Amino acid sequence: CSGDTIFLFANATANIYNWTGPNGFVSNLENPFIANSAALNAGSYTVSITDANGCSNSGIVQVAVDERPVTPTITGNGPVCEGDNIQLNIGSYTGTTVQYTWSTPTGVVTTGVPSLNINNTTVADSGLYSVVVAVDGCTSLADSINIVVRPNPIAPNVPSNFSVCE
Amino acid sequence: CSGDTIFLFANATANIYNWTGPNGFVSNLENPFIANSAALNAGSYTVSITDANGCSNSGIVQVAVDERPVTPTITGNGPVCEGDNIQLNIGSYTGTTVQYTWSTPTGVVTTGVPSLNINNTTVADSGLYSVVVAVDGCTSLADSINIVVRPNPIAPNVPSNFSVCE
Repeated sequence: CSGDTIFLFANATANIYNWTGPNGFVSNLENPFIANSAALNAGSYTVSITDANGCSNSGIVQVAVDERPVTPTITGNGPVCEGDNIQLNIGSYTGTTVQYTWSTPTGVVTTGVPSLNINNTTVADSGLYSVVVAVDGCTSLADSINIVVRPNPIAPNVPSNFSVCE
Repeated sequence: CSGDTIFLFANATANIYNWTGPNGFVSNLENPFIANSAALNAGSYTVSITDANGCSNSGIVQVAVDERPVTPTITGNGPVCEGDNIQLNIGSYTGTTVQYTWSTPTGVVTTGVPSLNINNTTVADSGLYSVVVAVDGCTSLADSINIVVRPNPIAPNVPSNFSVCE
């Protein structure tokens, strides 16, 4: 996935190695690597091997660079009451397959929708929530939000039943 | 990291040096350099050496240029009271690994989240806050914000217990 280091392997011995790739990549190493990988290095890499007797052969490796989704920002609905509902929102992600994985104070849930909805909120839902988004195999760094849900106040004291005279 | 000077090294003697690189980079120096480095100079650089007897050899160095995150702007929540909470926000950064390092009047804290939250604020929290963001090894220049937190007022004088006649 993009940003990490591409490790290429010849999977063969040689006295001399010659690699050629998409952006003028050149190497004479066995199993060389490319730092800070980005999409412009995706493509066909050629391995050319020369042996001890001066004879040679070759082969091709197709190297993909997967796109890394950007960390989402969780948008909440502010502090809530026990008698309330919690909604968290994420900006949409696209791809062949998108999974939103959420960690909540009560467990882990998943969805195909960039949102989370807790109805009939309770104080047990107080705590940190976080979301990590996986798009076609690349996992974003998760975001975290603090959701505060407090209990409903107790009915106030009112003077007990009484009577007055006209 | 981008914007600084690339220093290349041949790590070998020669009578004649010949360097070739990604954007038509050409040099005849031992250990040449590229000023104001930017991503379009990342790539494979070739070193070609000719010795005293007229014979030659070569080698390849893979040069990365890391992306420099932009200095964040710290957004605060305005002046606060002792009986209050401080929240600072940063725009999100992405990468393989992102660390937000914060300096506060009471010490240094870190997080993986572009935010800072001080609950139960006290006057000891008055002062400058600053944040530096490190993304995959490149460190941004830090921003600084002045957060002002003042003590709660003292209960006012009210006349002492007294009595009046109907």
